[PDB]
Amino acid sequence: MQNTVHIDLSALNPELVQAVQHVVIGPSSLIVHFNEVIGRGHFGCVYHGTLLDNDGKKIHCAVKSLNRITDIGEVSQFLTEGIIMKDFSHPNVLSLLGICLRSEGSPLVVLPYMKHGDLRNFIRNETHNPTVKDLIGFGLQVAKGMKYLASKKFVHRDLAARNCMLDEKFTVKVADFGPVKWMALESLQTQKFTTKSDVWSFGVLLWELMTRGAPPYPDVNTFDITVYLLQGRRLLQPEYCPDPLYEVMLKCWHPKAEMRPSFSELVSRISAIFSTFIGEHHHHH
Ligand SMILES: Cn1ccc([C@H]2C[C@H](N(c3cc(F)c(NC(=O)c4ccnn(-c5ccc(F)cn5)c4=O)cc3F)c3nccn4nccc34)C2)n1
Repeated sequence: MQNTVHIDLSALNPELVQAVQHVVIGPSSLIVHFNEVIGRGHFGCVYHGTLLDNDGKKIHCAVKSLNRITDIGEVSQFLTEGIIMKDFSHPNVLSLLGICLRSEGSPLVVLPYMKHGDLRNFIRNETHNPTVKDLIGFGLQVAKGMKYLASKKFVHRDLAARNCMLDEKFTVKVADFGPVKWMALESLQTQKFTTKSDVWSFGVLLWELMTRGAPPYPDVNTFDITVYLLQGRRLLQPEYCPDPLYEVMLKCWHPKAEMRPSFSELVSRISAIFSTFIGEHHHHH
Protein backbone atom coordinates (compact mmCIF):
# COMPACT_ATOMS: atom_id res chain seq x y z
CA MET A 1 0.00 0.00 0.00
CA GLN A 2 1.18 3.50 -0.87
CA ASN A 3 0.33 4.71 2.64
CA THR A 4 2.67 2.12 4.23
CA VAL A 5 5.92 3.47 2.74
CA HIS A 6 8.63 3.55 5.38
CA ILE A 7 11.61 5.88 5.04
CA ASP A 8 15.05 4.82 6.25
CA LEU A 9 16.32 8.09 7.73
CA SER A 10 19.81 6.61 8.06
CA ALA A 11 20.06 6.63 4.24
CA LEU A 12 20.05 10.45 4.21
CA ASN A 13 23.08 12.72 4.01
CA PRO A 14 24.49 13.20 7.54
CA GLU A 15 24.22 17.00 7.52
CA LEU A 16 20.64 16.75 6.21
CA VAL A 17 19.56 14.29 8.88
CA GLN A 18 21.18 16.39 11.63
CA ALA A 19 19.27 19.44 10.42
CA VAL A 20 15.97 17.54 10.19
CA GLN A 21 16.43 16.17 13.72
CA HIS A 22 16.61 19.69 15.14
CA VAL A 23 13.24 20.71 13.62
CA VAL A 24 11.13 17.58 14.24
CA ILE A 25 7.42 18.08 14.95
CA GLY A 26 5.69 15.38 16.98
CA PRO A 27 2.65 13.99 15.15
CA SER A 28 0.48 14.64 18.24
CA SER A 29 1.04 18.39 17.82
CA LEU A 30 -0.10 18.50 14.18
CA ILE A 31 -3.46 18.10 12.43
CA VAL A 32 -3.06 17.89 8.66
CA HIS A 33 -6.34 18.90 7.00
CA PHE A 34 -5.97 16.34 4.23
CA ASN A 35 -9.38 17.41 2.85
CA GLU A 36 -8.31 21.08 2.55
CA VAL A 37 -5.90 21.40 -0.37
CA ILE A 38 -4.01 24.64 -0.92
CA GLY A 39 -2.26 23.50 -4.10
CA ARG A 40 -1.61 20.20 -5.86
CA GLY A 41 0.81 18.93 -8.50
CA HIS A 42 1.96 15.65 -10.00
CA PHE A 43 4.60 15.05 -7.31
CA GLY A 44 3.42 16.98 -4.25
CA CYS A 45 0.48 18.48 -2.41
CA VAL A 46 0.08 21.30 0.14
CA TYR A 47 -2.68 21.16 2.75
CA HIS A 48 -4.04 23.42 5.43
CA GLY A 49 -2.74 22.37 8.82
CA THR A 50 -3.27 23.13 12.49
CA LEU A 51 -0.29 23.11 14.82
CA LEU A 52 -0.95 22.95 18.54
CA ASP A 53 1.42 25.20 20.43
CA ASN A 54 2.77 24.49 23.89
CA ASP A 55 -0.39 25.96 25.43
CA GLY A 56 -2.62 23.89 23.16
CA LYS A 57 -3.48 27.03 21.15
CA LYS A 58 -3.75 26.83 17.38
CA ILE A 59 -1.20 27.88 14.78
CA HIS A 60 -2.47 27.89 11.20
CA CYS A 61 0.11 26.29 8.90
CA ALA A 62 0.62 24.94 5.40
CA VAL A 63 1.78 21.31 5.16
CA LYS A 64 3.71 19.99 2.16
CA SER A 65 3.62 16.30 1.31
CA LEU A 66 4.96 14.10 -1.42
CA ASN A 67 2.28 12.18 -3.26
CA ARG A 68 3.64 8.77 -4.24
CA ILE A 69 7.10 7.89 -2.89
CA THR A 70 9.16 5.22 -4.61
CA ASP A 71 12.81 6.08 -3.88
CA ILE A 72 14.93 7.71 -1.20
CA GLY A 73 16.24 10.31 -3.65
CA GLU A 74 12.80 11.91 -3.91
CA VAL A 75 12.65 12.06 -0.12
CA SER A 76 16.13 13.55 0.19
CA GLN A 77 15.34 16.29 -2.33
CA PHE A 78 12.01 17.06 -0.62
CA LEU A 79 13.63 17.37 2.83
CA THR A 80 16.60 19.34 1.48
CA GLU A 81 14.15 21.86 0.02
CA GLY A 82 12.43 22.31 3.38
CA ILE A 83 15.74 22.62 5.26
CA ILE A 84 16.80 25.53 3.00
CA MET A 85 14.61 27.68 5.25
CA LYS A 86 15.79 26.27 8.58
CA ASP A 87 18.20 29.08 9.46
CA PHE A 88 16.11 31.88 7.90
CA SER A 89 14.95 34.17 10.73
CA HIS A 90 13.70 37.47 9.31
CA PRO A 91 10.19 39.00 9.16
CA ASN A 92 10.37 39.29 5.35
CA VAL A 93 11.64 35.75 4.59
CA LEU A 94 9.51 32.60 4.74
CA SER A 95 10.52 30.31 7.61
CA LEU A 96 10.27 26.60 8.38
CA LEU A 97 8.09 25.59 11.33
CA GLY A 98 9.36 22.02 11.24
CA ILE A 99 9.18 18.54 9.74
CA CYS A 100 6.79 15.80 10.89
CA LEU A 101 7.93 12.18 10.44
CA ARG A 102 5.08 9.71 10.89
CA SER A 103 5.97 6.01 10.99
CA GLU A 104 4.48 5.57 7.52
CA GLY A 105 3.90 7.87 4.58
CA SER A 106 5.47 11.06 3.36
CA PRO A 107 7.48 13.29 5.66
CA LEU A 108 5.57 16.54 6.15
CA VAL A 109 7.17 19.97 5.73
CA VAL A 110 5.33 22.53 7.88
CA LEU A 111 5.35 26.25 7.02
CA PRO A 112 3.56 29.29 8.46
CA TYR A 113 0.27 29.85 6.67
CA MET A 114 0.14 32.86 4.33
CA LYS A 115 -3.47 34.07 4.40
CA HIS A 116 -3.26 36.15 1.23
CA GLY A 117 -1.25 33.73 -0.92
CA ASP A 118 1.25 34.89 -3.50
CA LEU A 119 1.85 38.59 -3.95
CA ARG A 120 1.22 38.64 -7.71
CA ASN A 121 -2.30 37.23 -7.50
CA PHE A 122 -2.99 39.42 -4.48
CA ILE A 123 -2.17 42.67 -6.27
CA ARG A 124 -3.96 41.63 -9.50
CA ASN A 125 -7.27 41.01 -7.71
CA GLU A 126 -9.63 43.81 -8.71
CA THR A 127 -11.23 43.99 -5.23
CA HIS A 128 -7.79 44.40 -3.62
CA ASN A 129 -6.71 47.19 -6.06
CA PRO A 130 -3.78 48.19 -3.83
CA THR A 131 -2.83 51.82 -3.46
CA VAL A 132 0.41 53.21 -4.88
CA LYS A 133 1.84 53.61 -1.39
CA ASP A 134 1.00 50.07 -0.32
CA LEU A 135 2.64 48.72 -3.49
CA ILE A 136 5.76 50.76 -2.67
CA GLY A 137 5.58 49.35 0.85
CA PHE A 138 5.46 45.77 -0.44
CA GLY A 139 8.56 46.54 -2.50
CA LEU A 140 10.33 47.90 0.57
CA GLN A 141 9.41 44.72 2.47
CA VAL A 142 10.88 42.53 -0.29
CA ALA A 143 14.02 44.68 -0.29
CA LYS A 144 14.41 44.12 3.46
CA GLY A 145 14.04 40.37 3.06
CA MET A 146 16.58 40.35 0.24
CA LYS A 147 18.99 42.49 2.27
CA TYR A 148 18.86 39.78 4.95
CA LEU A 149 19.35 36.94 2.46
CA ALA A 150 22.25 38.71 0.73
CA SER A 151 23.92 39.10 4.14
CA LYS A 152 23.72 35.30 4.53
CA LYS A 153 25.26 34.87 1.04
CA PHE A 154 22.00 33.30 -0.16
CA VAL A 155 21.37 33.81 -3.89
CA HIS A 156 17.66 33.45 -4.63
CA ARG A 157 17.81 32.95 -8.45
CA ASP A 158 14.01 33.26 -9.01
CA LEU A 159 12.92 36.48 -7.32
CA ALA A 160 9.52 37.51 -8.71
CA ALA A 161 6.15 38.65 -7.37
CA ARG A 162 4.80 35.13 -7.91
CA ASN A 163 7.36 33.80 -5.40
CA CYS A 164 6.55 36.25 -2.58
CA MET A 165 3.66 35.68 -0.21
CA LEU A 166 1.57 37.86 2.07
CA ASP A 167 0.40 36.86 5.56
CA GLU A 168 -2.50 38.00 7.76
CA LYS A 169 -0.59 41.08 8.96
CA PHE A 170 0.23 42.02 5.35
CA THR A 171 3.86 41.13 5.94
CA VAL A 172 5.59 40.05 2.72
CA LYS A 173 7.64 36.85 2.91
CA VAL A 174 10.23 36.25 0.20
CA ALA A 175 9.79 32.62 -0.83
CA ASP A 176 10.23 30.18 -3.71
CA PHE A 177 7.39 27.97 -4.94
CA GLY A 178 9.96 25.68 -6.60
CA PRO A 179 12.62 32.64 -15.75
CA VAL A 180 14.05 34.72 -18.58
CA LYS A 181 11.87 37.82 -18.03
CA TRP A 182 13.38 38.28 -14.55
CA MET A 183 16.97 37.30 -15.39
CA ALA A 184 19.90 39.67 -15.51
CA LEU A 185 21.63 40.19 -18.85
CA GLU A 186 24.70 38.24 -17.74
CA SER A 187 22.55 35.36 -16.46
CA LEU A 188 20.85 35.13 -19.86
CA GLN A 189 24.28 34.94 -21.50
CA THR A 190 26.16 32.70 -19.03
CA GLN A 191 23.54 31.10 -16.73
CA LYS A 192 25.50 32.42 -13.73
CA PHE A 193 23.49 33.90 -10.85
CA THR A 194 24.66 36.23 -8.06
CA THR A 195 23.21 38.64 -5.53
CA LYS A 196 23.69 41.32 -8.21
CA SER A 197 21.48 39.32 -10.56
CA ASP A 198 18.96 39.05 -7.72
CA VAL A 199 19.03 42.87 -7.72
CA TRP A 200 18.06 42.83 -11.40
CA SER A 201 15.15 40.50 -10.62
CA PHE A 202 14.11 42.80 -7.78
CA GLY A 203 13.90 45.66 -10.27
CA VAL A 204 11.50 43.60 -12.36
CA LEU A 205 9.54 42.70 -9.21
CA LEU A 206 9.19 46.41 -8.37
CA TRP A 207 7.84 46.95 -11.88
CA GLU A 208 5.35 44.12 -11.30
CA LEU A 209 4.22 45.78 -8.09
CA MET A 210 3.72 49.21 -9.63
CA THR A 211 1.70 47.77 -12.54
CA ARG A 212 -0.49 45.75 -10.12
CA GLY A 213 0.85 42.51 -11.55
CA ALA A 214 1.05 43.14 -15.28
CA PRO A 215 3.25 40.58 -17.07
CA PRO A 216 6.60 42.15 -17.97
CA TYR A 217 7.49 42.03 -21.66
CA PRO A 218 4.05 40.68 -22.66
CA ASP A 219 5.20 40.22 -26.28
CA VAL A 220 8.24 38.11 -25.30
CA ASN A 221 7.44 35.36 -27.81
CA THR A 222 7.86 37.86 -30.68
CA PHE A 223 11.36 39.16 -29.86
CA ASP A 224 14.58 38.14 -28.14
CA ILE A 225 14.97 39.51 -24.62
CA THR A 226 18.79 39.27 -24.74
CA VAL A 227 18.88 41.39 -27.92
CA TYR A 228 16.37 43.84 -26.42
CA LEU A 229 18.50 44.31 -23.31
CA LEU A 230 21.83 44.43 -25.19
CA GLN A 231 20.40 47.33 -27.23
CA GLY A 232 19.74 49.21 -23.98
CA ARG A 233 15.96 48.85 -23.89
CA ARG A 234 14.25 48.45 -20.53
CA LEU A 235 10.76 48.06 -19.11
CA LEU A 236 8.92 51.36 -19.42
CA GLN A 237 7.88 53.47 -16.45
CA PRO A 238 4.50 52.39 -15.04
CA GLU A 239 1.73 54.94 -14.95
CA TYR A 240 1.47 56.56 -11.49
CA CYS A 241 4.92 55.21 -10.57
CA PRO A 242 6.93 58.04 -8.94
CA ASP A 243 9.90 59.15 -11.04
CA PRO A 244 12.52 58.38 -8.31
CA LEU A 245 11.18 54.84 -7.96
CA TYR A 246 11.48 54.27 -11.70
CA GLU A 247 15.07 55.52 -11.46
CA VAL A 248 15.62 52.85 -8.80
CA MET A 249 14.27 50.26 -11.26
CA LEU A 250 16.67 51.47 -13.95
CA LYS A 251 19.64 51.26 -11.58
CA CYS A 252 18.75 47.62 -10.85
CA TRP A 253 18.99 46.88 -14.59
CA HIS A 254 22.44 48.37 -15.15
CA PRO A 255 24.30 46.18 -17.68
CA LYS A 256 27.32 46.10 -15.34
CA ALA A 257 26.44 43.90 -12.35
CA GLU A 258 28.80 45.72 -9.98
CA MET A 259 27.11 49.07 -10.78
CA ARG A 260 23.73 47.90 -9.47
CA PRO A 261 22.73 49.05 -5.97
CA SER A 262 23.10 46.70 -3.04
CA PHE A 263 19.95 45.59 -1.27
CA SER A 264 21.07 47.76 1.66
CA GLU A 265 21.10 50.76 -0.70
CA LEU A 266 17.69 49.73 -2.05
CA VAL A 267 16.16 49.57 1.43
CA SER A 268 17.43 53.08 2.19
CA ARG A 269 16.33 54.55 -1.15
CA ILE A 270 12.88 52.95 -1.22
CA SER A 271 12.29 53.85 2.44
CA ALA A 272 12.99 57.47 1.52
CA ILE A 273 10.55 57.30 -1.41
CA PHE A 274 7.89 55.61 0.73
CA SER A 275 8.26 58.26 3.45
CA THR A 276 7.67 61.22 1.11
CA PHE A 277 4.74 59.80 -0.90
CA ILE A 278 1.76 60.99 1.13
CA GLY A 279 -1.12 58.82 -0.06
CA GLU A 280 -3.62 56.27 1.20
CA HIS A 281 -2.09 53.16 2.70
CA HIS A 282 -3.25 50.34 4.91
CA HIS A 283 -0.45 47.96 5.80
CA HIS A 284 2.52 48.04 8.15
CA HIS A 285 5.67 47.93 5.98
C1 LIG B 1 0.33 24.25 -8.20
N1 LIG B 1 0.50 24.93 -6.93
C2 LIG B 1 0.21 26.19 -6.71
C3 LIG B 1 0.51 26.46 -5.40
C4 LIG B 1 1.00 25.29 -4.83
C5 LIG B 1 1.44 25.12 -3.42
C6 LIG B 1 0.68 26.01 -2.46
C7 LIG B 1 1.83 26.96 -2.47
N2 LIG B 1 2.26 27.37 -1.17
C8 LIG B 1 3.68 27.38 -0.91
C9 LIG B 1 4.43 28.49 -1.26
C10 LIG B 1 5.79 28.47 -1.01
F1 LIG B 1 6.60 29.52 -1.32
C11 LIG B 1 6.37 27.38 -0.41
N3 LIG B 1 7.79 27.49 -0.25
C12 LIG B 1 8.67 26.36 -0.08
O1 LIG B 1 8.32 25.23 0.00
C13 LIG B 1 10.14 26.72 -0.01
C14 LIG B 1 11.11 25.63 -0.03
C15 LIG B 1 12.56 25.91 0.01
N4 LIG B 1 13.01 27.31 0.04
N5 LIG B 1 12.03 28.39 0.03
C16 LIG B 1 12.55 29.71 0.08
C17 LIG B 1 12.22 30.55 1.13
C18 LIG B 1 12.78 31.81 1.15
C19 LIG B 1 13.65 32.13 0.11
F2 LIG B 1 14.22 33.36 0.09
C20 LIG B 1 13.94 31.23 -0.89
N6 LIG B 1 13.40 30.04 -0.87
C21 LIG B 1 10.58 28.15 0.00
O2 LIG B 1 9.82 29.07 -0.01
C22 LIG B 1 5.64 26.26 -0.08
C23 LIG B 1 4.28 26.28 -0.32
F3 LIG B 1 3.52 25.21 0.02
C24 LIG B 1 1.39 28.22 -0.38
N7 LIG B 1 0.30 28.69 -0.96
C25 LIG B 1 -0.55 29.46 -0.29
C26 LIG B 1 -0.29 29.78 1.03
N8 LIG B 1 0.83 29.31 1.64
N9 LIG B 1 1.27 29.51 2.96
C27 LIG B 1 2.43 28.84 3.10
C28 LIG B 1 2.71 28.22 1.88
C29 LIG B 1 1.66 28.55 0.99
C30 LIG B 1 2.68 25.87 -3.08
N10 LIG B 1 0.99 24.34 -5.78
